[PDB]
Amino acid sequence: AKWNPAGARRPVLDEAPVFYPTEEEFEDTLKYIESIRPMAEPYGICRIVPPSSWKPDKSIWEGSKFSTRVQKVDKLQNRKFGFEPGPEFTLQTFQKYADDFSKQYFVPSVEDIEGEYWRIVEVPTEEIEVIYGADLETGAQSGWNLNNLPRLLVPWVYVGMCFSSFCWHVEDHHLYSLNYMHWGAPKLWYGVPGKDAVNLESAMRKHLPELFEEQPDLLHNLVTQFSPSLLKSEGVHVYRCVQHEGEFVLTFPRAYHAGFNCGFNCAEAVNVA
Ligand SMILES: O=C(O)CNC(=O)C(=O)O
Ligand SMILES: [Fe+3]
Repeated sequence: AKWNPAGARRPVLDEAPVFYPTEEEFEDTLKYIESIRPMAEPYGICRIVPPSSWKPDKSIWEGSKFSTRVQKVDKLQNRKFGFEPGPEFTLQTFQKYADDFSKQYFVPSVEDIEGEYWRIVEVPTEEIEVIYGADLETGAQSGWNLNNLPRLLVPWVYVGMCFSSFCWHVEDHHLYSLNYMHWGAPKLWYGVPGKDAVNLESAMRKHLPELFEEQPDLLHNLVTQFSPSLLKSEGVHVYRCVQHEGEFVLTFPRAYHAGFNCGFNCAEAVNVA
């Protein structure tokens, strides 16, 4: 039903690296990624802010329908078999649903929302359910237009609202993931480097044993959130970054990531080799 500010459980984490390419570096997507890899790879994830140069509809906004799934945020980590289908929406109607939910639940800052999100997942006091559009199949000249990367695997669309989540997972086939936020509220990302994958899975098996018994293949299901604070206590390196609209997040082969949204937003991501 509503916010408890004093009950906040915001993770205390190191920030993932942020990159500010120049127009020249930016002119070659694949080449730029390659160049920052040595620096960014040990973190599993990184944020890329495009230069000023870079700069990318009623019938769609109001016309194109998509379906959603329902998430019980209070059950993502602690529960005694996943995301049921939700209503169909358009961007317009989804936004209004999304905006009213936040207005009533709570203008909070990103850190306010993040502290509340983890309160709901670690120590819930009520059922909170939320809706997201994921897996929506779409729908200069540079690979930053995600539709062009498979060339030089198809782009996928994500519509989020406050507290909607993407639970811990690695990309298929040790692929990179490149994610662009088209517009809307910030998305919180938590990343673990490939070399720490074993520590992460093992921390999860240790603390959520009964969950693994009934679902031996949890780690593939995308249905389980797990606190960075718990990970941190098991010696796992978790890095945070906050993605704003107009910004990319890049995930490295074999890196685990998870996160949630601070409000209504729209993003597109693709896998790259
Ligand atoms: O954007 C989301 O909600 C989730 N995206 C991913 O997990 C992907 O970019 O690797
Ligand atoms: Fe992903």
